[PDB]
Amino acid sequence: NVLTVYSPYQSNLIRPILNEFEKQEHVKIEIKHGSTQVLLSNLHNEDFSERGDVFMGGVLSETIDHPEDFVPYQDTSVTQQLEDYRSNNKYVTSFLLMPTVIVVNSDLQGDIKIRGYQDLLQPILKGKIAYSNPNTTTTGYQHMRAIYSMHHRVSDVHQFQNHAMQLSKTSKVIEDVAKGKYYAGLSYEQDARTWKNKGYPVSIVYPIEGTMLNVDGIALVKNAHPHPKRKKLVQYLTSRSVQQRLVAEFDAKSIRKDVSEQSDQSIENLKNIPLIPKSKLPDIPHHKFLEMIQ
Ligand SMILES: O=P(O)(O)OC[C@H]1O[C@H](O)[C@H](O)[C@@H](O)[C@@H]1O
Repeated sequence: NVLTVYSPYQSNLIRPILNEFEKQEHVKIEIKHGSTQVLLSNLHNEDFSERGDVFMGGVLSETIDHPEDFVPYQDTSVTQQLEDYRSNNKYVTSFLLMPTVIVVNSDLQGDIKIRGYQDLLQPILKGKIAYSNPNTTTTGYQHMRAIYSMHHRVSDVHQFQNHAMQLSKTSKVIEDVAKGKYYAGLSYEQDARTWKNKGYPVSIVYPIEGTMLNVDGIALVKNAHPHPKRKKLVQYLTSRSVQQRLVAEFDAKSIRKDVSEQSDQSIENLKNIPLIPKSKLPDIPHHKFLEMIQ
């Protein structure tokens, strides 16, 4: 009866729409939360008969190390998706566009200028910047790729890491920045928005050197007795009306062509974000990049 979803998303983003799916389709949805790679690693070791049914969130098209744990499937509505961000991974349907961001505490900042990654290296900020474990999280990994992409120099990654404090959990970064434990941190757009809209002194910075754009994905998990409504769930999550609801309520960035663009207040439209072009981000497997920067 229960349909289990694995997701690194925070509850506030996905619990409501999953409740509306419960209300429309009369299925109970339980969420298993965790860091992207921790979820994938525990799923891999999870017994085949106990597994959940859907994985949503994270850059799945690029960081699924065990494709045998998933079913080859893409929703038909990929036809309606933005041309540049369709999954090239037969196990993954693109779901949302998630800019990675720098978050700055605007009560501690004072006159310190923070426009991007280079500014984080100012001596006054040493040891007062936070990021999440690149080995276990989408957000930390994507930021390390963004720093490497500037000049394709591992030394740039190491220089940042020697300047900053690594935390286990991506959401601890925004929490501790918002609460004044750190001057700034490496986060992602929706997590930063959540805390700014709760009134915390948080500024959202799209790094001028190049902002990584995560293409979040959805995948069907290989298990013994798949819940027969899981393909309806993927359809629901990638549908126009549901994507439009996520844009309207959260300033999400829809994967679909036929859905509004909304970037209220300090959130930026993609056209005003300096995105790292794909040409600066070549093919290098997840595990090889982590080995490169170790
Ligand atoms: O804890 P994480 O592995 O960093 O995942 C938390 C979030 O961060 C990433 O940047 C992805 O864009 C999101 O889809 C994901 O839900």
